[PDB]
Amino acid sequence: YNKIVSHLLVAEPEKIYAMPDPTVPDSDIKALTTLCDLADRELVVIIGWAKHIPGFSTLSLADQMSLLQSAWMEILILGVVYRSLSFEDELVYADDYIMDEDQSKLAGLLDLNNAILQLVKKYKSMKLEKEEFVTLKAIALANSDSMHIEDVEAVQKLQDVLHEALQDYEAGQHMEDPRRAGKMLMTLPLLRQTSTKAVQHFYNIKLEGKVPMHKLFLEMLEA
Ligand SMILES: Cc1cc(O)ccc1Cl
Repeated sequence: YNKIVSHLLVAEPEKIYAMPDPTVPDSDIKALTTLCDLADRELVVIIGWAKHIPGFSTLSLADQMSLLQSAWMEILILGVVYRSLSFEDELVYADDYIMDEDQSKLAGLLDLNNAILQLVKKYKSMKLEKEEFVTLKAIALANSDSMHIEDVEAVQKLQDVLHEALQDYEAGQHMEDPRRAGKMLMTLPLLRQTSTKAVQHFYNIKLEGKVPMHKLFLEMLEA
């Protein structure tokens, strides 16, 4: 099938561990510290991953950063969602960090995680495949809607190239539903929405200043 989709598949980064501190008492501050630490490390691999998206590296450093700063959370969320598809009411932030309802409650993330679970539910019924997952991630980056893009035409070209990949993929792989590509595209609004909630919530966590956050995570969160 489509070359871009398969290129994205081989470019998929390895899983990373959350490694929550075994010596620290379980609390909302510990959970949040673990997640922001995990996100910070993921953001690093996400930046290296983006270089593999056709045309992305040709954009100016400025535009590349603009796209990443607008889409970073959507990309992080898609990952959690995909790793959770074969689970029930649980979010696999990492193999060693699976959050259920109670954990979400004590971490003060019940509403955010419930929203991510809404994403998981919809993708489950659509039987989201890994090929579609990786393409959606790339598309989410390209269709980020940054308010500071220098070369609008180039970004639209990137969006177009990736949209075509998904289209070509669905036309060849899912003959039974000539509208599957569109359905995949129609799941983006909920991703954008959930991402916005997460960024807002974690911004308030940054302000309350009771949770340490690393350089890269803070840079994205302060974009
Ligand atoms: C939403 C999210 C996703 C992820 O993969 C790591 C951390 C956080 Cl806070």
